[PDB]
Amino acid sequence: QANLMRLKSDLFNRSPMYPGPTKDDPLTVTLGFFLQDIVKVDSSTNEVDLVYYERQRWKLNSLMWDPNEYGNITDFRTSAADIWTPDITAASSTRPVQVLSPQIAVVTHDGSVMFSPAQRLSFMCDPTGVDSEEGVTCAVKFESWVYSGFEIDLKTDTDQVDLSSYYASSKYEILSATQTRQVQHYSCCPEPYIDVNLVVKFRERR
Amino acid sequence: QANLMRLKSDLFNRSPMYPGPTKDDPLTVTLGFFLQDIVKVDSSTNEVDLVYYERQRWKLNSLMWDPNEYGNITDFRTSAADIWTPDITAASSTRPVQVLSPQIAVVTHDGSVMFSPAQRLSFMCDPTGVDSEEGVTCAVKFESWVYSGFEIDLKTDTDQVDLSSYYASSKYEILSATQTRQVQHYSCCPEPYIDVNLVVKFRERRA
Amino acid sequence: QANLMRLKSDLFNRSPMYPGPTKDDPLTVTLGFFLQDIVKVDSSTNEVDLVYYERQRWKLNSLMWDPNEYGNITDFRTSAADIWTPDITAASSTRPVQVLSPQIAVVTHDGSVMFSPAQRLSFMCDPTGVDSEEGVTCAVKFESWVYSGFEIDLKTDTDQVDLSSYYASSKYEILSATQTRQVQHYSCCPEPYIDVNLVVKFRERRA
Amino acid sequence: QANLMRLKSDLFNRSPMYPGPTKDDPLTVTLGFFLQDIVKVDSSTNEVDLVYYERQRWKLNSLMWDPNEYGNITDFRTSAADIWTPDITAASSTRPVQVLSPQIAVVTHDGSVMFSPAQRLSFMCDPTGVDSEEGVTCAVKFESWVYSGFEIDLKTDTDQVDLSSYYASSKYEILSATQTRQVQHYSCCPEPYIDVNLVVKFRERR
Amino acid sequence: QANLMRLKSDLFNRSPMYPGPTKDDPLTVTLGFFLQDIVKVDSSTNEVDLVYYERQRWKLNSLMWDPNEYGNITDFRTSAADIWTPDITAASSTRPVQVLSPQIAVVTHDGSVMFSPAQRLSFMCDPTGVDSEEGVTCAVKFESWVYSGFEIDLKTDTDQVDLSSYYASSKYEILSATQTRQVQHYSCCPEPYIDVNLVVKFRE
Ligand SMILES: O=C1C[C@@H]2OCC=C3CN4CC[C@]56c7ccccc7N1[C@H]5[C@H]2[C@H]3C[C@H]46
Ligand SMILES: O=C1C[C@@H]2OCC=C3CN4CC[C@]56c7ccccc7N1[C@H]5[C@H]2[C@H]3C[C@H]46
Ligand SMILES: O=C1C[C@@H]2OCC=C3CN4CC[C@]56c7ccccc7N1[C@H]5[C@H]2[C@H]3C[C@H]46
Ligand SMILES: O=C1C[C@@H]2OCC=C3CN4CC[C@]56c7ccccc7N1[C@H]5[C@H]2[C@H]3C[C@H]46
Ligand SMILES: O=C1C[C@@H]2OCC=C3CN4CC[C@]56c7ccccc7N1[C@H]5[C@H]2[C@H]3C[C@H]46
Repeated sequence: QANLMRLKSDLFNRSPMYPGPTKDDPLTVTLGFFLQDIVKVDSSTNEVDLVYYERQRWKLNSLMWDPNEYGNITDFRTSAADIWTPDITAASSTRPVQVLSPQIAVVTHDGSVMFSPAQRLSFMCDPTGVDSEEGVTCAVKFESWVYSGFEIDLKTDTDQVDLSSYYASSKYEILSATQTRQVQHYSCCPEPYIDVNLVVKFRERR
Repeated sequence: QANLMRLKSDLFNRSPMYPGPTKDDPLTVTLGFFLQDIVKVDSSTNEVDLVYYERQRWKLNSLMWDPNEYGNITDFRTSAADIWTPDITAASSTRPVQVLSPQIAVVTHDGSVMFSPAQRLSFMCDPTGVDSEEGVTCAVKFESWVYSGFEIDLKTDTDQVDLSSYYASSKYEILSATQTRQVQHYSCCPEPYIDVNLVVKFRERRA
Repeated sequence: QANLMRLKSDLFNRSPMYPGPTKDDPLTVTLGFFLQDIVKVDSSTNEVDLVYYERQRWKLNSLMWDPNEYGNITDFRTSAADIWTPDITAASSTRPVQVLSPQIAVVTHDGSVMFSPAQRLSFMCDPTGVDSEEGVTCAVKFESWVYSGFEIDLKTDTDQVDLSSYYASSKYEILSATQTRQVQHYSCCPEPYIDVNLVVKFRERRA
Repeated sequence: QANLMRLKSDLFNRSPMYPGPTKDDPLTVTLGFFLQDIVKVDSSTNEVDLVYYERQRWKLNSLMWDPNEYGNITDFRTSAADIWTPDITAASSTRPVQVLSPQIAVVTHDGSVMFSPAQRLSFMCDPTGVDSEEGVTCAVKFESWVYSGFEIDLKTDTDQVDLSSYYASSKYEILSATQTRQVQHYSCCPEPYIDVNLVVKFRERR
Repeated sequence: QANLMRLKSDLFNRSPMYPGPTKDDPLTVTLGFFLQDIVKVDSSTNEVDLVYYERQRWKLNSLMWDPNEYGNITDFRTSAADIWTPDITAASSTRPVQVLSPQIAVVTHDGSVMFSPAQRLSFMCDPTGVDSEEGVTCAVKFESWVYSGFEIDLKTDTDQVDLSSYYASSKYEILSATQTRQVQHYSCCPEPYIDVNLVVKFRE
């Protein structure tokens, strides 16, 4: 109790808040998707609704501490409002993302943070061919909304999207699921933009 | 009035807030479901909507007091924001859980807390066979979202889900309702995770 | 301005907030429903949507003052967040209650408070027979969620639900509307629980 | 910049907030509706959805200033949170009113305020006869929720509801639109209550 | 870290907040739409749902700084609550606009700001003829809600609405997309009101 209370007090009340990465001190942030259900497909609109955990990991020095000065406490939990989180956003969404879990993060003595919100996303997807045997493929970039490759680097830990939480009797069956880092420049803008393309080939169960 | 005001002042204003369990001082939390209606079933999506109370009980020493120093007050009510509550969450939900009751808890002189939110949940469930006589069975884990078996232990008081509040003329009729503790490890993460699996066999009303 | 500003400052800034009733100083709270429309009926789910004002009245000594010390001010208005309100809740709801009015209360020099939120409620109700001439009857308890009969007593002023605000051309026509105090004990719990049962017999409009 | 900053500082930061009208210093508030679309009608429920601007004007002495002491500034804009606004409410609504515009007001040196929120309202209305040529008529009171005639007086500037913003190809066509002050007493309560009845006769487009 | 923290502290904590344009110091604000999907059409109501980024650019002197006094920092990111943003609003919407991106802006040493919210809008539109080959045309003004032409001037950078982000397999296909500045006066009232008319011809 009294240890962790002090630890938190030292980190949050007695700096000003971490104002997010610059070109000078860029930051690396690490995504991992965990598919759960393809809930719905709507062929009137080309909107598909998808449910998943999204594990985000990054590391900050303003969040380091020595376990020894604080009761051999290696890691704690905290409301994600108490800290800076990255602005990772689905570029092709059609409705604001619905949050399905608590907004709580896990900070570790080395300054690393893990934050794994559950979400229901509706995004742009032409689902015709979903009843066919070959299936249909759908994609959605996840990018920082305001930060370039110069300030935030995205990475996957792995190209495989973890289907271990995926619902056995979902109306739809996952053939392929890949999460792939990507760079682009755009004609608008000098800098490189990084994103993680989430790609899912799927079809109706039988 | 002036007694209870002091009691609350001593507990909340004059520590820092209880920052939740660690491996060192783990915490046991106790669930009991109280089914109420299976409101809807949707076979396009395999989404089922379910309504229930969820009684959570835990106990903290930072919440003990002596009735005698505080006007023989054995227990009080408080907004659930004034206190730490556990982060118990349906793992298979498809839409954010809707709260149907006040967010208010009951603290007792011995430091035990009871908090019993009403909720409407939509979760993943293939309902085909719900018109059959044998029915269809559906499940949903309830787990802490950030805390392992090392920090929070879940338990049921009983394997029977209390159907006493269940709606007589619900469109669906409950055949079986079980709430069962469970342990797993997952490949992501070193520690064990506890959960309470809620399992409900049900089917359309008839005679 | 400057009188009422002082009055409010004395009441809210210079006590603690009223920490709600105990067995020792129980509190009586008084409901009156004012039906407005039966908006919708859904026979797939047995959900009925109902719209109404709910007048709550209670009285507190921490809210007394002398009109003479404060500019002959007999009563003021305030956001319902500035004060304790009771946690009166529909026990059989299926979706979170939608608020239709401002959350504002009226406090009076004698310490009595009046608070009359408009609301749209969906609750459990089998509406089959609503097209028949005899109609169909529907009920829903309104209870405090965390407080027993020992801490909060509910009462109606009257068994008649006020239909004066009820919509002339509602899709449904009200045959009976009653608000009836009630006591129960349950096997779960030692104490008595009070509630106000709202009961409404109704059917489709004709010519 | 620097003038208006001072003006605002003097008005908002260095009084207490205006705690709203009493019998002693009542207040007059002035409504004007501007119909825009009758979006939908639902004959299962007798719910109609209507979209409009609602111009509210009132005047306060706590908001007067001399243009000369403040850079000849006659009027400014401000978030409607920075000031008291009246609690004008549709008495027969069936779902909470959806706000379609910014919450911003206009204050003038004489202490008058103008605030014109756009809104989508669902209210109680039997629409049968809406396909007929004669149409169907619908009403909704707009009242202060907690303030009587003794504390707040409502008035229209005009009995005509301004149809100039109304949508040409709305599914429904407006035959009559009137906004009419009204007094009632109600059996619960001693005082008079003022309201502005909005009445709209309308029918399906040819 | 500690540089940018100081920069922000000097700008926001140690002035009053920029209280927005007056006739005296008017402000020019620059819109550019980036269409993305026409998601839905509803011919019962004459409501169409449209998804897009909306790039807003303006410039303030209260936001200038010298890169040299602040660690050669040329530009930073900030929550759009920390700063004044313009109140640009769709005049014909039928439901409150849904926000699809973070509410975050980009401020630059010269005092210019860029803020590019993603949005899903439902607005008034008769879509009959959308299955025809000629298509159907729909429009919606975007205006400041409380500010006249005297206080805020809108401009497009270009009459072409950028369709580069538009979804290949959208249910609807864009024939024309134009963003056009506009003035209107009203007989009641002395001032001009500026708006940017967004106009989109499209079909199945
Ligand atoms: O339309 C664009 C093009 C480009 O798309 C790739 C992703 C990017 C990340 N964010 C999301 C919004 C965006 C932006 C800002 C200002 C105008 C248009 C605009 N976008 C994207 C842009 C980059 C940068 C930025
Ligand atoms: O990969 C998973 C699945 C697994 O689900 C069982 C319960 C758990 C408790 N929380 C919920 C989120 C979760 C987690 C953390 C980081 C990445 C993925 C992820 N999840 C669950 C996981 C455990 C651990 C943790
Ligand atoms: O299952 C019930 C029904 C019973 O209803 C009478 C009123 C009561 C007051 N509160 C509201 C929630 C409730 C409660 C707590 C824990 C498990 C079940 C449960 N409820 C109600 C109950 C009592 C006690 C308590
Ligand atoms: O009894 C009622 C109905 C009536 O509705 C029309 C307008 C009014 C303005 N406010 C809204 C709440 C109300 C009120 C206060 C206390 C008990 C009942 C009650 N209501 C409305 C009433 C008036 C007065 C007051
Ligand atoms: O009815 C109108 C139309 C007119 O539209 C051009 C742009 C304007 C900007 N804002 C948006 C709301 C509006 C307004 C306020 C109060 C009553 C009517 C009204 N509107 C618009 C008006 C102007 C001014 C103002």
